[PDB]
Amino acid sequence: GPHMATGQDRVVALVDMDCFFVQVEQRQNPHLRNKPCAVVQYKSWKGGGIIAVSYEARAFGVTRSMWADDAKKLCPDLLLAQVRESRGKANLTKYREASVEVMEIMSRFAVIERASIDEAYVDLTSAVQERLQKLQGQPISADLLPSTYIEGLPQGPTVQKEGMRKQGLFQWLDSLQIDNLTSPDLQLTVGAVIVEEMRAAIERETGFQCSAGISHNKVLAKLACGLNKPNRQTLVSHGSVPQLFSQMPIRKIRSLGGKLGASVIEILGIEYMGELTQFTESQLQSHFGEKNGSWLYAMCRGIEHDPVKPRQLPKTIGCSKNFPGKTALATREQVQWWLLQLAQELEERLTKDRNDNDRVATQLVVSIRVQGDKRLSSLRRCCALTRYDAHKMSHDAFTVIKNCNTSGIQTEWSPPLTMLFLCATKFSAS
DNA sequence: ATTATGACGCT
DNA sequence: AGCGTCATG
Ligand SMILES: [Mn+2]
Ligand SMILES: [Mn+2]
Ligand SMILES: [Mn+2]
Repeated sequence: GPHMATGQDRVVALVDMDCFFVQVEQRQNPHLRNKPCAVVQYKSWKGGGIIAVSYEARAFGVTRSMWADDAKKLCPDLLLAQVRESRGKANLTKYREASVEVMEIMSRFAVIERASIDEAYVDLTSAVQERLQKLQGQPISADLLPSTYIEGLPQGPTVQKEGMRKQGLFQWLDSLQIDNLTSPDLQLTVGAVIVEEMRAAIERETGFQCSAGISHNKVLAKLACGLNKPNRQTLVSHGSVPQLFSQMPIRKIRSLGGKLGASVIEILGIEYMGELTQFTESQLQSHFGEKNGSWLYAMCRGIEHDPVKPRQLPKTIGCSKNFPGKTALATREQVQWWLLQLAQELEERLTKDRNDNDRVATQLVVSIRVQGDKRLSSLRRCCALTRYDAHKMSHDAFTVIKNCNTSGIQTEWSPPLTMLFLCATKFSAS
């Protein structure tokens, strides 16, 4: 009806860098460009663990969370780049700095929400209004959308990928009412024009290619971004949602790839997101809780209200290291030495953060895992963070965790520690 | 031994 | 405050 709100108020984009860590290494080392390549952490155990994979390597079945030795079985010519190691641990500074490069360019076009090291949501609503009032009813040319897919098109009454892309785009642009400055489809289209410009600026000024999704909210923008990777962007209109969701596994929607999504599937006896529409809001709230139920009721209709938060910088700065198998920490000197290594990296990153961003952290969170505990964190404890001093930070973390040592001998540490994590939180403008 | 993080919800 | 969940470069 004329009041059933349709969640079409906003234009939201999700920009995701393609195989980011790989692109950072390929920019630095041209020998790795346009090759099957992957980025690995460490080397000794099974060749190191892969954390990023070029699309050429993905064609061979290489994935993240794969040991490099196994990846080399699938792709013997796979090229590898190793993450920096400093103070005995992986150091991701190069990739954080590259991320800042990209986030600063995105911020020129609109306010962004840093969702991860390599992805940000963009609220384009205002930028779209301004570009519309600049165009003054002039139609949008396909030339303004050279890497855009329109999800769901072409449809109705060439065998090449780009030919299909252009056919769908032409169907979309023909149907456009470029006279209605309040038409949601037109607003999304102008949003996509802007995202083409943003992605062009990112590639020109960093060398990095990215994909993007443009829709009316964050969940649809994220889903859209994944439909045509790499180096492409996808527009998911409100109208495309019924068909898109009719065959979309529930786990593909952000927030539903874990336990909650499995419970939606099992409790309701469904497989696809579109099947959620048959339940009342009260029914969904009865199985999944007030918040999740309302969210699911709206999401399966393409509607979600989560705002793009104005936040370009991480809320937390943390340092973590696992000590698996034999490498678990069994002496107090071991535990203190590694706490100091982590605290030294933390101090360096925190000092750079305070210089760059005019803020200081005030809470230190210390997390540990003990051997035999299946939970990723066995214990989390906070203390005050009043000085950027690695020695103080590490002594405080030790003070806060030392009561976990069940060993009657203070020299020994039982049960051995399989993970240490230091996290600076609660920033204040400084 | 699937590693180093980061965000957020729950109570 | 501490724990759990979800994401995944
Ligand atoms: Mn990415
Ligand atoms: Mn990403
Ligand atoms: Mn990924």
